[PDB]
Amino acid sequence: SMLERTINLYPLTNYTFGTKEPLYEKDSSVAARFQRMREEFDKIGMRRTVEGVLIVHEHRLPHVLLLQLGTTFFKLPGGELNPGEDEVEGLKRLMTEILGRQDGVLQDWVIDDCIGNWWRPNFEPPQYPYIPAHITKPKEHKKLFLVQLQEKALFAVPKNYKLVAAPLFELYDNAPGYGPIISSLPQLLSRFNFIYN
Amino acid sequence: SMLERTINLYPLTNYTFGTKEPLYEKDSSVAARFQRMREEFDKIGMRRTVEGVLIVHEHRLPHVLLLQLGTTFFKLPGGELNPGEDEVEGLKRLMTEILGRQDGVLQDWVIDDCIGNWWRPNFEPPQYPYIPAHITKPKEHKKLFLVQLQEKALFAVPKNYKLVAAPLFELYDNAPGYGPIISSLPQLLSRFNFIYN
Ligand SMILES: COC(=O)CNC(=O)c1cc(C)on1
Ligand SMILES: COC(=O)CNC(=O)c1cc(C)on1
Ligand SMILES: [Zn+2]
Ligand SMILES: [Zn+2]
Ligand SMILES: [Zn+2]
Ligand SMILES: [Zn+2]
Repeated sequence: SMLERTINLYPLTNYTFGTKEPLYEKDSSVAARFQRMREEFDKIGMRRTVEGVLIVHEHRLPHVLLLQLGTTFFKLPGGELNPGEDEVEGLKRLMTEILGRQDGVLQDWVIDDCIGNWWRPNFEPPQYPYIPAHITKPKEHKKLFLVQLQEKALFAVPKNYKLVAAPLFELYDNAPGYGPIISSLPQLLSRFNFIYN
Repeated sequence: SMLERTINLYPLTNYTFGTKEPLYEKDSSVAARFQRMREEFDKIGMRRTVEGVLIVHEHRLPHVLLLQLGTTFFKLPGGELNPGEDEVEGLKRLMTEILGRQDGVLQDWVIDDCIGNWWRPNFEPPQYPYIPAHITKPKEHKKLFLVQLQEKALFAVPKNYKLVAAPLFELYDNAPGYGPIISSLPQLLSRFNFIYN
């Protein structure tokens, strides 16, 4: 009767948000972005992307940690895998690069749950939680994982971003604010048994 | 790197859809429905509901089995738990009542995965994949489970319903056609590794 995965959440006030050098995108525009996606596809095939969902609470309400690029777009911490790179080892690496500490102290990332899969059929924005009818060579595969945090940690946040804590209700049905992946996190996280430490 | 649950899907042509006596709803209208929900709440508290997701394929495309009530509403097989009734034992019972055989041959239901949770804060239609801000006494809790089918089976379908197989793309972003629970099944099923037998 208890088939649900059990997850420890801690207070947002348990975590320290420091700063480090800016981290700039590989692509200076959307047009550059899909161009580099075409070049790499012809050379090494489908892009493989990994993204981590980090969760906290304040006063027993779960929030998702989102990365805000100035006052423009919201992102989940993650990035592109190299060819032959392990998914889980890759997401740990990408999250050490983004939020890992100035003082070189190892973060202990715990990743044991897949929460979703998304596919990009063309060199265009549209993405789906399945492979569409007729598509044999999708251009990107995005994998999402749940990241269990330690009781406390310090995260060094590149100066050009801010780390914000979004409650679920703000995400729910906000595809325009957030896009179709982040706006379905409430549905995707509903199977978990959160403990509010 | 393989953290995904593995699920066996079979061809739709592997299953037989026979018929049995009509099964009528406890409530003859929406108004009757919320009235009986008020009466039962005051007596035994929050309504507890369970619903099963049954999946097949044809030519390697996953479909969800939906129950259609004439040409009106689409439903997942499930129903209301009695007080002190186990969730999993309840969903098996409710699914034997709905699709179990005229000839009294035991179906073998395999249920090992929670796929979601929904909450109804008032005696009204709106439901959310979380408990909203300020709500201490929600009126209904709905639990969704993945039901692994056997290679073949015969299902006896009450004469007043039809069992239809909906592909994911038809569900995706169709809240008006289907409502907010069924229309988010593609996001919810994306974590599984389907084998297409
Ligand atoms: C929309 O987000 C993605 O596609 C994956 N995330 C990143 O690339 C990323 C970049 C930085 C900094 O932190 N995460
Ligand atoms: C929208 O569906 C529900 O609330 C749960 N399902 C049923 O009550 C139900 C009734 C019959 C027949 O098969 N399933
Ligand atoms: Zn508090
Ligand atoms: Zn793929
Ligand atoms: Zn085929
Ligand atoms: Zn509850």
